[PDB]
Amino acid sequence: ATADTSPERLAAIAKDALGALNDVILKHGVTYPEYRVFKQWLIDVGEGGEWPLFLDVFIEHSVEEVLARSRKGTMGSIEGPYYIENSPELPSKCTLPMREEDEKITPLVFSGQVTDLDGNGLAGAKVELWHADNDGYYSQFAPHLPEWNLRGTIIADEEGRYEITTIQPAPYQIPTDGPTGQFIEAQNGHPWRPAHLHLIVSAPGKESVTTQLYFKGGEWIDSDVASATKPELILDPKTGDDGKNYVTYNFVLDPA
Amino acid sequence: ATADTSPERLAAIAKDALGALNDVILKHGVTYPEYRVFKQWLIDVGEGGEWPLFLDVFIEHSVEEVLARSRKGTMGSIEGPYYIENSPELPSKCTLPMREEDEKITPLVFSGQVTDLDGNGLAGAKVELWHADNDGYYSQFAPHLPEWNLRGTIIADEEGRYEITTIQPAPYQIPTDGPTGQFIEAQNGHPWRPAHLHLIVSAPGKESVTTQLYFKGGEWIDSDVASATKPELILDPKTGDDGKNYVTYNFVLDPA
Ligand SMILES: Cc1cccc(O)c1O
Ligand SMILES: Cc1cccc(O)c1O
Ligand SMILES: [Fe+3]
Ligand SMILES: [Fe+3]
Repeated sequence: ATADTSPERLAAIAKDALGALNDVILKHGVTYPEYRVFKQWLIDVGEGGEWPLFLDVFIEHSVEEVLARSRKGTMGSIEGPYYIENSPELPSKCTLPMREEDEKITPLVFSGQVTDLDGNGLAGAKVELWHADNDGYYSQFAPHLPEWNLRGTIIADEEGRYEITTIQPAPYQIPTDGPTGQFIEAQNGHPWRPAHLHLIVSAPGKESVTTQLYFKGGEWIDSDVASATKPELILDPKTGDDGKNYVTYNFVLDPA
Repeated sequence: ATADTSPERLAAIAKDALGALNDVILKHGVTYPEYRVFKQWLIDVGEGGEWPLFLDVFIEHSVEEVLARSRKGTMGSIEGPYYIENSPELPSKCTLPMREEDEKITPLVFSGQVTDLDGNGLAGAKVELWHADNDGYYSQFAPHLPEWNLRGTIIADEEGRYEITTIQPAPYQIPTDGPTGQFIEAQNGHPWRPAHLHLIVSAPGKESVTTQLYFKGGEWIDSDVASATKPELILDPKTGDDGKNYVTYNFVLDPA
């Protein structure tokens, strides 16, 4: 993991970042025992392997809001800590891999097209999709799930179209028996994310987009702990006589 | 380590602390690769056991500046990460324990009196003193030093007086082959603290004071990496015909 930040730019950032915290401490009269609690918790965050968790929930949304300033395509959202590269490729119309359990849940049928800024369809286009199962678990972040449960790389057809069938995701609770959940518990917050799909959408010559989609009227949609929900990314699926939820969303990519 | 911070107070703090960082990220256009570097470094800080180091150098000075608002006695300073409780008690006039190496260094003779706000001397008074040796090492933070090298608990006499002989401390470099020094290296900073003594001064019925003392004209005194030097805490020892450095400083305690 590298950047090419200059010492001068790190110096300006660190100074107002340290200035920032130091000013909060001064504003609220943080005490020595509060300080000691804060020191222990930071240690616990690392010992709990929760730096990705904590930072993706509480910080990454500002880093996406930066990127969002230079992009004219589909709204992005945070990646979160559960992306895995190289999920198995599937054809343009496919079902995501799932367990027999998973089949008991309302299907979600997700259609659309990857296009450029003018609205031309894109051949070569990929949709990387991943989301939690109805129990709030992600494959590879839970020993009982097949390694690619509800994960996959959809190859859009020559026109950049896809029809991907999955399960309707459910509200997901972040892990809470660790320093991150203890942090939310101690301030009477809640550890919930709205139900959501995660997606990385790509095409030759295009800048990839990392995004999420949520579901209209879904719970926690206006109080996501990760502060990652945007109005533009809320789908409103219609249910068909077959009892499957159906939705169309297209992705629009900026030039790389 | 506990506090009795209310959820509401944690909520107000965390909100402007997160607001703070999130605003820095927005101000400087922090990028995804910068974000990834920052995530790794945080992990490395924990894996390097450097949370006490990092926070005592870059944050604790604001927490002392809070405490400083309610105290009328001697100026405090940060504790730093190297305090050890229960250092062996010594009499009111004593030498701090040291190695044969240590004896090659100019002695420092440190005199004074612990008093209250009105200037009455204090019986029962203790000075806990600790500092680095001429090599920049602290006992118990370096496998080659005796466990109480340059550490001790001086019992002030019935009038609250002490005459403590030690070595003249030297500028201390913080550890730099870790994530904290890498953080300072990457911004073209320097990892130096001015030469200094650490002290906890106590008396029955008094609120203890944690402080540090520095040496007039000493290097890094105006650019301490820990931002912990105060003008009030700079001593100006005089050297005697015996070639020992001599200095008088008294401590004034607030009521507990
Ligand atoms: C942003 C985010 C944070 C934690 C867990 C998740 O599933 C997620 O999407
Ligand atoms: C404040 C501080 C931080 C790091 C090392 C020290 O010796 C010290 O006094
Ligand atoms: Fe998620
Ligand atoms: Fe020190």
